[PDB]
Amino acid sequence: AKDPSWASILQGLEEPYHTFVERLNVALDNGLPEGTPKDPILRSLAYSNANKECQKLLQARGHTNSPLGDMLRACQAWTPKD
Amino acid sequence: AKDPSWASILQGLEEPYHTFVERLNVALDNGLPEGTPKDPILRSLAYSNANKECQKLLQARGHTNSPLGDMLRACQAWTPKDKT
Repeated sequence: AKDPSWASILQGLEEPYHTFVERLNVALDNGLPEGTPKDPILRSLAYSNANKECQKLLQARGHTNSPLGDMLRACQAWTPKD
Repeated sequence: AKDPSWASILQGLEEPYHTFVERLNVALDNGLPEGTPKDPILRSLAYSNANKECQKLLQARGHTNSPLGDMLRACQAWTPKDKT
């Protein structure tokens, strides 16, 4: 039983963080079973499967009423090398 | 949009990593809807909800066909500052 496709979505080393989060959001929207809450799974995977540089930025992210927004904001100044 | 309880399971600053992962495993067994694959979500939370010291150890973990085992092994020698 291979893992679902949404479990192997990894941020590219040159991929903008917001693009990765958008891809992951759609994969979970489409692939998580009915009645499974997407939001907390998205937030966890958007950290654990982010690239190494963005994981460091995410560890120091904010603590607001918009927890997904806090993750995007923490990486908003990050620039891929290429 | 109150998150489920399994999503607020956080490794204490003084909590052994294996005990934290077990608490995640139980919370998902009882909280995650029956039929949603637990293992990828357990592995994800075992990083995202881990304490900073164990997150650093996890950064150097291996890359095998046993990804949860890689996480457990990476933190298997970490001991909290207060053992009580």
